[PDB]
Amino acid sequence: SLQKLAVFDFDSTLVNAETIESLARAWGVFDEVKTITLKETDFHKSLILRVSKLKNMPLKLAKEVCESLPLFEGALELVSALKEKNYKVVCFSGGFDLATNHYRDLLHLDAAFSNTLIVENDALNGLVTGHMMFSHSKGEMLLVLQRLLNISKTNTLVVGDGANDLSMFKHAHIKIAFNAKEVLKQHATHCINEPDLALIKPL
Amino acid sequence: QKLAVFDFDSTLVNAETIESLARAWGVFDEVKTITLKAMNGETDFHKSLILRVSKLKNMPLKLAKEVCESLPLFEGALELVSALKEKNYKVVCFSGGFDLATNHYRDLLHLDAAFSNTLIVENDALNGLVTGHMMFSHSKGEMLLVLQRLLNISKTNTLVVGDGANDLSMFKHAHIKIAFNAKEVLKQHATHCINEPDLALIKPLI
Ligand SMILES: [Cl-]
Ligand SMILES: [Cl-]
Ligand SMILES: [Cl-]
Ligand SMILES: [Mg+2]
Ligand SMILES: [Mg+2]
Repeated sequence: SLQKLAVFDFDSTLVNAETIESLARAWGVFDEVKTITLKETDFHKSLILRVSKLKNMPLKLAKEVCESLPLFEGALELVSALKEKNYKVVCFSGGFDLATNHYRDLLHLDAAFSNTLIVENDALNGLVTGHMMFSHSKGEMLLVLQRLLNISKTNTLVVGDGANDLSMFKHAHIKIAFNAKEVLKQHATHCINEPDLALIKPL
Repeated sequence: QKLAVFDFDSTLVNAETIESLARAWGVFDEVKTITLKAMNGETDFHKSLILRVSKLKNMPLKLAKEVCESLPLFEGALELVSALKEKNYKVVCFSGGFDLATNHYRDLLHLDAAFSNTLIVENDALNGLVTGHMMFSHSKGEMLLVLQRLLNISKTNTLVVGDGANDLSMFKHAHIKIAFNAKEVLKQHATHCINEPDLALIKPLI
């Protein structure tokens, strides 16, 4: 019945929060992490530097913070509506799977691809590696999935909010800029300026 | 709808990605020492990988790609892929190695996918750093799980082929576990062993 692919960004798309930040202030280093943005932004260095600010953070805490992010309204509703229309629903995140694994199960996403916060003796050791370590990581994984599930660009829908989602926007027919930054809105097929994911259903 | 997953180093290609590069760059003994120890409980897979890659610093990317695209396939390679696809098998490759190589073979054998690690590049030369998907010895297993859930394919319909201990992770979630000219440790949890450097020998099992 026609197989389709839907990919969601995580931070500020599914959850009305930025994982690395909620993590930062939970450990009391938000004011430092907030300023770590190296640059035409270097996503890789910025990310690994912020993560290091988390050295020694106990895992139970990090896991608690990551599994408690607030979702945007319509989240579940949107995802169920997509699945009932033969959509494979996936989530891409420059964030971490402590977060993405939880929401993948909660929203019944078919898959989630993010990075891992390396743990040593029950605490974060400040290191990170994974699927989304570079700024063009989403576009790449999208091509991977399309070739894997054998779904075309024409049958792909993408939803994100930041500059980082551009690499994903390139290989999609439907591009939704959800409460997005100027750069992303300007390449979108549709813009949603209201904090409710259900608004996307009419699509 | 079935799933067939292949290990890369010493399973699809009769070579070990990391050392071919090490020697091609002249840091073979250093890497060799480290490859050992790792196989002999001294250091975990993760630190090994990171340490062995640092020995590749400054290596031209073009030369690195060239070496990675020159690895000798195992005889019967294309045969099996072709055979598997007829039996409605989604052919995928897992590697604790690098996509610079697995991406080439992925495209050559037209595999549906290939999941590896990445060699960071700075000013057209290897950085000495690596990051990615398969950086831990339990990585392959965890990825197989993600795959099974994504495609909605059961373990019963999963066929795995590997040669090393690192492959025990994806063995634990497979019905058909194949040890291709493997180490005894993998042979132990195996379901079929192939002690012949010929990959078409798996066809009778598919
Ligand atoms: Cl992101
Ligand atoms: Cl980057
Ligand atoms: Cl490996
Ligand atoms: Mg975002
Ligand atoms: Mg091997």
